[PDB]
Amino acid sequence: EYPTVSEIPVGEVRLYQIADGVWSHIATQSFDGAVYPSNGLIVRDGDELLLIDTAWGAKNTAALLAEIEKQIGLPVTRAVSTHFHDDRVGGVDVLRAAGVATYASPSTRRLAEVEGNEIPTHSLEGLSSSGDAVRFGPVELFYPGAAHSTDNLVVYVPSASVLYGGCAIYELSRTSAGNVADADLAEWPTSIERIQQHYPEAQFVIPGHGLPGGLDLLKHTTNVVKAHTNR
Ligand SMILES: [O][B]1([O])O[C]([C][N]S(=O)(=O)N2[C][C][C][C]2)C2=[C][C]=[C][C]=C21
Ligand SMILES: [Cl-]
Ligand SMILES: [Cl-]
Ligand SMILES: [Cl-]
Ligand code: NA
Ligand SMILES: [Zn+2]
Ligand SMILES: [Zn+2]
Ligand SMILES: [Zn+2]
Repeated sequence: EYPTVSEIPVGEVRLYQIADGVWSHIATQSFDGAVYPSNGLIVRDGDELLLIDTAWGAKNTAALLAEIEKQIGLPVTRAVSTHFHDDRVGGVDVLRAAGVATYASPSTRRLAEVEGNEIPTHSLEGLSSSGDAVRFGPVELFYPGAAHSTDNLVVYVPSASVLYGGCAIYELSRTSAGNVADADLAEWPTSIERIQQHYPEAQFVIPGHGLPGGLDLLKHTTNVVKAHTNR
């Protein structure tokens, strides 16, 4: 029942409950002449919510906050953006205006500034070196090394064994890489192996775009990234 790109109008947001207190959010956006779905995460944090990633733009992120209030009814108090691209930080200003404390690593904040993207307010400490992990409310944040971007973080939810890979992990339906202008293609397989070694118990793996699956999504992503390298 996970919603697909054809099932979400651009401008609307859907939520999918993965486990007790854990949801993904799904939005869509027009880019380069196609329409893409995009995922983020919502994790219950006591009587508050932690948001992982915007819904890819101001309009979608306003719709995200509305759908969260409608369907969950707890306040989003903190948000973490997992890298500097617009599907992760586009909408940070909407979050900020709604009273959400927005966070990213120092590397993400700097890259967003260089790129011209919205800049989360707070800086996460302890994520500057490959293999670093820190606990941030009900999730563990992990920097696996450069992959889809040099700053990409992944997010693990220990209570539910949910691994949110963000854009470093591809859905199975995606068999080609795409625009890897900001990617470190050469390091990406090693960074995926580091995720595999640090979170081998993950039961549910959420890619940045598209359908969730199991840990197979990690090997799939390596296969796709290597195939692109060889073109
Ligand atoms: O997913 B991103 O974080 O990564 C980059 C490059 N990905 S892309 O191949 O251009 N693409 C495929 C999925 C949607 C865009 C990006 C650019 C613009 C908006 C968002 C993103
Ligand atoms: Cl704040
Ligand atoms: Cl704060
Ligand atoms: Cl992508
Ligand atoms: Na990519
Ligand atoms: Zn990206
Ligand atoms: Zn603050
Ligand atoms: Zn993305």
